[PDB]
Parts: sequence; structure tokens; C-alpha cells
Amino acid sequence: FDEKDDKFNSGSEERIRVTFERVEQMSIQIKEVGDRVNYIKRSLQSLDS
Amino acid sequence: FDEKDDKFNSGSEERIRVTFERVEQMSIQIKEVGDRVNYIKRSLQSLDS
Repeated sequence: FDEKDDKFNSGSEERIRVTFERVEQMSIQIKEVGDRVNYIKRSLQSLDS
Repeated sequence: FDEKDDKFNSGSEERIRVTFERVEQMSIQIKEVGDRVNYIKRSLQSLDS
């Protein structure tokens, strides 16, 4: 059962699948941070005086 | 027609394709945020006094 994860993990089709699920969630997080960077640049950096 | 998206989605060639389109627009967003982080570090953090 340990060696059974030579196929189900560490295959081409699973590593493509997990990065597809990692990048999909990841792009959402950058879009949130990229809107949060634009929020900090708008609110805080204009109000530095 | 639901099971028809076992092939067109969830194939190796489509999951590679979408991450290719996700990472391409993703790197643009990091380049924008990475220039926006350098902009906040330049303008705001030097003007903290």
C-alpha cells in the first residue's frame, strides 16, 4: 500500500491535476492580493500626508 | 452531455492548456504587483518621515 502511491501519486496525470487545482486556487489569491495591493496603494499611500 | 466533459475537461491536454493560460496571465499580474510593491516601497516607505 505504500508502493501503491508510486502510481496514484507521482504520475504525470496526477501531478498535472494537482497543479491545475493549485494554480486555479492560486490565481484567485493573487487576484485578491493584487486587489489588496491596489487597496493599500489607494487608501494608505494617498493619505501619507 | 455531462459525461462528455470527462474527455474535454479533465484530460491531460486540457489541464495543461488551462494552466498555460492561467500562468501566462498570472505572471502578468505578479509583474504588475511586483512593480506595485516597488512603487509602494519607493514612494511611501521613503516618505515615512
